[PDB]
Amino acid sequence: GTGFPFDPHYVEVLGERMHYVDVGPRDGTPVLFLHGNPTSSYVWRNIIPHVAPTHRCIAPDLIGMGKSDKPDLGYFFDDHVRFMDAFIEALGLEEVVLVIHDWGSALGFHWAKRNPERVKGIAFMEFIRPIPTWDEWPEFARETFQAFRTTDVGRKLIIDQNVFIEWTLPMAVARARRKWQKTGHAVRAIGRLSSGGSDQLTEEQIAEFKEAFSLFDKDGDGTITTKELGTVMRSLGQNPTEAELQDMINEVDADGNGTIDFPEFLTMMARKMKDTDSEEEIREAFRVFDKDGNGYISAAELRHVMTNLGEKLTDEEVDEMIREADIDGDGQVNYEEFVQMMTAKYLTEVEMDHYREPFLNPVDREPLWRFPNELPIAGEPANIVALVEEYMDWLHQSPVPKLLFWGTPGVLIPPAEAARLAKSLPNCKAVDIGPGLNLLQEDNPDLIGSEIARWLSTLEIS
Ligand SMILES: CCCCCCOCCOCCNC(=O)c1ccc(C(=O)O)c(C2=C3CC=C(N4[C@@H]5CC[C@H]4COC5)C=C3Oc3cc(N4[C@@H]5CC[C@H]4COC5)ccc32)c1
Ligand SMILES: [Ca+2]
Ligand SMILES: [Ca+2]
Ligand SMILES: [Ca+2]
Ligand SMILES: [Ca+2]
Ligand SMILES: [Cl-]
Repeated sequence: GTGFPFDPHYVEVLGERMHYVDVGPRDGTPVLFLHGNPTSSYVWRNIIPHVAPTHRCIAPDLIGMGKSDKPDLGYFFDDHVRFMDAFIEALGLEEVVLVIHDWGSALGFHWAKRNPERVKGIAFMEFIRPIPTWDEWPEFARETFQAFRTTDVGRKLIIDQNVFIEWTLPMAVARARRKWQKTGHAVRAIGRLSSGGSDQLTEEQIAEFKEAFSLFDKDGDGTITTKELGTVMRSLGQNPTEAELQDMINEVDADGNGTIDFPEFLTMMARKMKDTDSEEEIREAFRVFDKDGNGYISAAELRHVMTNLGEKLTDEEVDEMIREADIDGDGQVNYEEFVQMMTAKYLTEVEMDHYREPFLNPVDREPLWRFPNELPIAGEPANIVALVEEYMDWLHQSPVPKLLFWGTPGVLIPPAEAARLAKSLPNCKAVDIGPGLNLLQEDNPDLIGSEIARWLSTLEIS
């Protein structure tokens, strides 16, 4: 679902105008959806239609974000508190049910603690809590977010280069697709080793092939040798000769040095060909995954090809790859599911353009940089850590009905953390949404929407 059909509404807030969705019946307790960084009310576009048939749904765009006004603010968390506090009063919301995500959940939890009699329920997912150590932060994103949290490299990355929109955001949905594509690329690379010229690749295409290259360059020295290619080719069951290995390398060895460096690998992976020969490569990769040739990639078959390509996947990681690929839910992966995994990103271009639209001007990207610099990680910043600790204490002692959504591996909320909270929060039901990183609304909106609407029917609301 890529559209945003909701009539735009605006309300005057501290001398600015804030945009919000307002759908559903007018009467009854309103359900307030709060988005986080770097999204907008667009993040709820596929959740709200499950709830709007029977409830008023209000989804603001944070100040400086979405379609809301963009004043010259520092956009600290306490800036957002001011505007969200005033937004709630401006709409005259006496009682609410909160549905909150990432920085929207800090907003909602902090507001609920201070107005506990005005909150009849809280549904939350991938929410802000104190991250005790950088060890609890996904390894693959540790370096980048540490770099985000500086005024020189972080601002150049986020503000000057729009990396948080163009890179972080499409990488914050889920993870299995990176592994499918890395191994599909390596399988197509094997084939290409065994039309006319090559494309010049974008910087985004080049990095996608960087992971695939690492599978062959076992020792990481930047070149693929006779012995490295033979190791790979060995595990796959296509066992060939040192003469075969050299001739294969020689066809791609532009500089004649006997090894394949990353630029030569790129030129092979950028070869031009008709679309139908591109399709034949993907059909051939599917047949490699589909060992018994019955038309479905089983979990056991996936384990074999992943090992034969040099991965060492836990059972949880295998299950994750299947479940992300399994559109029709039969526990296996047919050719159509394979194709989508290999050739599509988590967010369509139409979906990226909606997320991009508020931030086309670099001078408008301040909240994109300030937000990761506010994240409570390893005790910094200490005021944010203190504030979040206070509402987590409130949350542990409060009888408010709570609904927790979580995925694997998560980002803010690891599965083990979700387990802890599911047991220690009072009157809390927890729902496993399946695979996901931070944007769980882009992983399983139907379950989240369905479950929120069933949960609402049990509350003391009208
Ligand atoms: C509630 C919070 C919500 C949480 C949601 C997030 O949850 C997980 C999602 O993912 C986490 C984020 N990971 C990434 O964003 C992510 C993933 C892969 C890459 C990669 O380069 O391969 C990068 C990029 C990085 C990464 C690390 C850098 N370092 C090094 C050395 C210097 C610096 C300081 O330290 C060590 C510098 C980078 O420079 C980049 C410049 C550009 N560009 C654009 C335009 C020009 C320029 C060049 O080419 C296109 C594009 C990308 C990157 C970012
Ligand atoms: Ca090497
Ligand atoms: Ca070479
Ligand atoms: Ca099979
Ligand atoms: Ca299937
Ligand atoms: Cl953030």
